[PDB]
Amino acid sequence: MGELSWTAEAEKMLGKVPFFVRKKVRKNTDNYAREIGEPVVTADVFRKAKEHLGGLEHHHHHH
Repeated sequence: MGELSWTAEAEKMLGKVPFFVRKKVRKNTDNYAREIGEPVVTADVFRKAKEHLGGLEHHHHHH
């Protein structure tokens, strides 16, 4: 047991990512959340991680 807690919110976004690059993101976020001090990777954490690694997507209006 050396993995963080992953929520359906974060995984729902990760499920939109091809299986061969899922590990690239998931492992990176695992290290990211630990770095910031978050045991549970949520949608917010994944969001911050994504922006940190490369948040080039533009969808600021979700509502």
